[PDB]
Amino acid sequence: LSALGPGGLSRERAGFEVRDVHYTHYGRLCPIETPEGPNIGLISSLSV
DNA sequence: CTAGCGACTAATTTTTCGGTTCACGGTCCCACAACTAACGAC
Repeated sequence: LSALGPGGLSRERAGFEVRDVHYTHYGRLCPIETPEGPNIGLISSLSV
């Protein structure tokens, strides 16, 4: 699940808040599997 | 010291593509321009 692309955010425009883990990610977005770098938090993985 | 002896080259034609013409219902920071409320002078 990518937050980037047409109609989405940009790496330069991406603040810290969108990259963190929300309490609503529980069971929907994995709080572990994210890229380690400039794309952290902006690219997430679906939960099982 | 000398002589006898063992088929290629030039001229003319023809054809496809391009040119031309006609032309109605994100963030943070540093400057710059307004700009206005208050302050002072005639």
